[PDB]
Amino acid sequence: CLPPAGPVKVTPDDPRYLNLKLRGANSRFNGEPDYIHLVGSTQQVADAVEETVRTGKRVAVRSGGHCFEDFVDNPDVKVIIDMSLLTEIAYDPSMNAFLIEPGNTLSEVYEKLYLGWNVTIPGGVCGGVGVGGHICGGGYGPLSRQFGSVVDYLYAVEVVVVNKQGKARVIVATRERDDPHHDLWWAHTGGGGGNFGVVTKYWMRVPEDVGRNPERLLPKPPATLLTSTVTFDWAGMTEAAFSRLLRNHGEWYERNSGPDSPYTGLWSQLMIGNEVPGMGESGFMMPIQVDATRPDARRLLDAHIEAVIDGVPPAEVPEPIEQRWLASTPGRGGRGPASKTKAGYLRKRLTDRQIQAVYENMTHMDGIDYGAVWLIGYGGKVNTVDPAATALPQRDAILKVNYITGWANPGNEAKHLTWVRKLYADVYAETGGVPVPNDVSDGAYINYPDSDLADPGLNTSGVPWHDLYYKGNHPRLRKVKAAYDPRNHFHHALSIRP
Amino acid sequence: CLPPAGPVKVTPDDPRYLNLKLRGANSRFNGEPDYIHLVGSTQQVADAVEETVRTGKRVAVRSGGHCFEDFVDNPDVKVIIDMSLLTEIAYDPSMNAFLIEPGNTLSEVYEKLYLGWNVTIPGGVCGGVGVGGHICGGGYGPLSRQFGSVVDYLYAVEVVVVNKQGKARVIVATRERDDPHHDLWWAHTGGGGGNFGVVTKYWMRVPEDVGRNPERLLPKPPATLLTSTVTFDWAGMTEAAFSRLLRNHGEWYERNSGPDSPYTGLWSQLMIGNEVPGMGESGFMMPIQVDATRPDARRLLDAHIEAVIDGVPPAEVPEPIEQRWLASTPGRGGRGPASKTKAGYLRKRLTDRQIQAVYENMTHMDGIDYGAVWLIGYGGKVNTVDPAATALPQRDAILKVNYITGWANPGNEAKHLTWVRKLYADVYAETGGVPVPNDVSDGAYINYPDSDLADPGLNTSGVPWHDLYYKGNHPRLRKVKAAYDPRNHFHHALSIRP
Ligand SMILES: *Cc1cc2c(nc3c(=O)[nH]c(=O)nc-3n2C[C@H](O)[C@H](O)[C@H](O)COP(=O)(O)OP(=O)(O)OC[C@H]2O[C@@H](n3cnc4c(N)ncnc43)[C@H](O)[C@@H]2O)c(*)c1C
Ligand SMILES: Cc1cc2nc3c(=O)[nH]c(=O)nc-3n(C[C@H](O)[C@H](O)[C@H](O)COP(=O)(O)OP(=O)(O)OC[C@H]3O[C@@H](n4cnc5c(N)ncnc54)[C@H](O)[C@@H]3O)c2cc1C
Repeated sequence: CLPPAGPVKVTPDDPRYLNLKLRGANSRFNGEPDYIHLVGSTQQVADAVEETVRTGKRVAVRSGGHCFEDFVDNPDVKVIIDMSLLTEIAYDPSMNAFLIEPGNTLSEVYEKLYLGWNVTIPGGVCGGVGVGGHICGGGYGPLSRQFGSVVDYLYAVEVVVVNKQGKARVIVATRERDDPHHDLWWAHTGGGGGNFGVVTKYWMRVPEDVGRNPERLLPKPPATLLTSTVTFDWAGMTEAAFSRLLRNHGEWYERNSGPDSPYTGLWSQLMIGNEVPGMGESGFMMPIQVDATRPDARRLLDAHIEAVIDGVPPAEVPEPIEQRWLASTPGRGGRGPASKTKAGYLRKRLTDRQIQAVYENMTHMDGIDYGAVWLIGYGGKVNTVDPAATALPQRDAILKVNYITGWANPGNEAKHLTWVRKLYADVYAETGGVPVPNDVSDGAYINYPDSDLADPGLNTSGVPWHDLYYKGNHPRLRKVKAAYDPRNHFHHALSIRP
Repeated sequence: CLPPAGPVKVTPDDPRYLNLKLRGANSRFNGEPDYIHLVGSTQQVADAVEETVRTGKRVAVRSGGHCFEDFVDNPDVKVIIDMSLLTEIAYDPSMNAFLIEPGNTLSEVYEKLYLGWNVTIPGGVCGGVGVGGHICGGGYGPLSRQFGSVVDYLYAVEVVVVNKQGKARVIVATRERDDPHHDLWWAHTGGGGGNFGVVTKYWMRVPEDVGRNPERLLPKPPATLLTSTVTFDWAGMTEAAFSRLLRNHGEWYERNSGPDSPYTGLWSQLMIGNEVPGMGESGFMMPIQVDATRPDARRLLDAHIEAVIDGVPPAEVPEPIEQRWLASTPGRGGRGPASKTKAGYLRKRLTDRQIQAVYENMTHMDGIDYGAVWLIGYGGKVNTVDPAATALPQRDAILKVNYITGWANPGNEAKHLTWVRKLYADVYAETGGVPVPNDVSDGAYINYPDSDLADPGLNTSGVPWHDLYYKGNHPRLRKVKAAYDPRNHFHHALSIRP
């Protein structure tokens, strides 16, 4: 048993500074903090937080740096509390749950959970994403249809909070109702990070009583995944062929995203993008994976493809290769390109005029390096939980839809922004440019933040940003915010305001 | 301090088996063990070793799986002890040194040592190389010319050994003179892994008394590095131009590998290979890095280049890019292609007839997917230590030469093996086809093991394999081998035998 790495205050002249300053995934955002505070223990965080209160310096937390907005990297932020050293992944006998510290990467968590106890959490696809912001934002992934969101497995949370006088306090907030700080736990079941305080620990556990046996405490990953990726050719893709595909795909998820459907083990995202000769994971492709544990795994995959590619000429279907769980270790580089992604939920399939709006903007994209629309699979075991039981209100969705643009040169930022905002405003034109909760839309997802939803120039409808993300859960979140962060010390562009 | 990850005994029907079986780097080697023993603590290691004594099963340890031989992955090995869970990197006040556990990936070690204390160890370039085999095998890297080998910083080691009755015993061996197990420490200063017992902990520390301050205990890495990669075109690479280059590069390292040399902060490996259509880090190239902390880094860089590329027409020199320490460590996958690499030391430059031999074999390479001769920069601060002081005798060399082949198809192995062995036998033709300690050669390096040297067919000289690797230090290693492994429980193709 050893002492943790002590607190290190990384000033601009210190050689580590530039590394910690630029470790954000999105290269759009550049903050110039006074110092970056590296922490190794909960107490070090408390000492860091108190100093930011005492000095009146704007503080932001960072674990993975995979924030889509400038919540960490902006001119106004003067202190970055960097959770890089807090990387513990172990079973806690005291809590009878798995302790996952914020500074861990999803790739590092899946790795340690798999080899150690043959378990996993239904988190993000990307290996490079950090735990801290991912979980309390309501993390989901390719196993979410089979197990739910990660927040459905969040038992407890250790948070550092500031009282009105300005002093730090460490609270362990649990799931149980007899806990005095039940509200604080609930705020972290998809309430988004950078609001209530600094999370120093996550405790992950299956809600049901499975005894002290640790291998039952978290979802068991499929031993093998039966994987296939369907390619589509733009050159032969007409409007009629495009409308058919999205209708086929949308309809399939309308009737196969049930909680007790045999397609809970199947996940696929339809990636509608332009082709970049060098950039991998682009173009017009549809990665599809199914749980291969069941003997009828191949039928489920085959019945999925043919329903989607029915009457769709330009489609390429290779032979489904059965690969093991974590056969190839992820971690898509470090510093990514400058990008802007806008998000929306789907209860039903995209309307025919929305599909038309997608095709129009995908056809008209001159001077765009990368521009895509992804239709990520959702629902299933997610839609068993009450909209109010967790901080995530969207317990009705079948698809998550993202609108992405990327660019190599910062000079063309405005050029790309216009296109992705034109795409977004054309699709949700009938509901004031934004996915207002409807029979089709259900709102937005806080792990995909969009500061345009708070801007009056980009959100023409009267519906505010916080109603789009939180819906009926919003009034409760302000109640938590005012209780645990009355000084409003933790804030950003899309922070909860009392 | 939560209890360590429990001992999981991975049987063949277990979903984890194939992942843990195939996590070796070189895909030429396969093995079918009865079980793979994952361990979380030193006690779990000792218990696993005793079980293999009781069952009589042949055992092999694994950290990063980056063995260039069949030491871990061979049909005879029935138990793998996997150290993946033992990944601790913290400051140890008891030893006043840095505790680094074997299961750690090198990339992770530099990352945590840099962030936590602004320190580093002068070890390997490759990211996914495990600490376990690396340090006890006399690990080296770019900073070795300025700091020496990693073994020059090895203060202590925790080893699990077996007495002749078959019982496990945990021993902590230190650098100190009075230590009753000084020999066991010396055994791990370049003696190679898989010999004396299972290494469960390393302790890294500067020899000088620097006090209790952790920031002083290890070398502080350069803040920034000045980098350049000189490309060479095979199209204009005649025999005269080739001989000129290797003579220039050879003679430069003859004059500039002194411990007092200003070029101790400069490192360059000459990669003489064929350009593989779709695979980076191959072809005819020469990456050069220099410590940008020095006031004349650019004057030293260009001086090194102009001397090497002197009278070499197809040399292509780019503009030098300055990048910070650990600016980006991407990680080039996990499972690499099947390769066979043969190594050797160089005290002086390759003779004209040896350069002739290289050019001859680099011209004629039909069916060869990849084939290269690497001349890795060495010496400098390494050469300060006495040959007998550590287990590494070669404290005189200026370069480390590697002879590498690579194939994509398992069928084409025999063809590739013939060519690389032809290359090796052609270069060392005067001294029995091996680098017998000479005016030029100085044996081989143990972290690049070569079982061909123990083979009487491929090694046709009156010099055995161990005299090449260990030289004068071999007799003493046999003594330590007999003292701490009398049963010879830990053995492979190139293990120390009494
Ligand atoms: C694949 C690879 C290797 C490299 C590369 N570049 C290097 C460099 O730039 N400098 C170097 O000094 N070395 C470089 N190497 C070679 C590696 O350093 C060696 O091949 C190491 O031996 C690798 O160690 P490891 O990752 O642990 O490989 P394993 O197969 O796990 O172990 C090898 C050997 O070690 C024995 N052993 C004894 N005790 C232990 C413990 N406690 N833990 C692990 N292993 C132990 C094993 O029995 C086995 O025989 C660049 C690249 C791409
Ligand atoms: C390439 C990429 C791929 C992605 N893939 C997926 C995916 O597959 N599935 C999915 O659901 N999401 C995905 N996301 C979105 C991701 O889940 C969110 O952006 C998440 O908030 C990232 O958190 P982080 O800690 O890694 O990054 P950060 O920027 O460190 O965290 C974001 C926010 O968390 C706040 N925060 C508050 N407390 C803490 C704390 N204790 N530790 C850390 N941060 C804290 C920070 O202040 C910041 O505002 C992806 C994002 C990227 C960039």
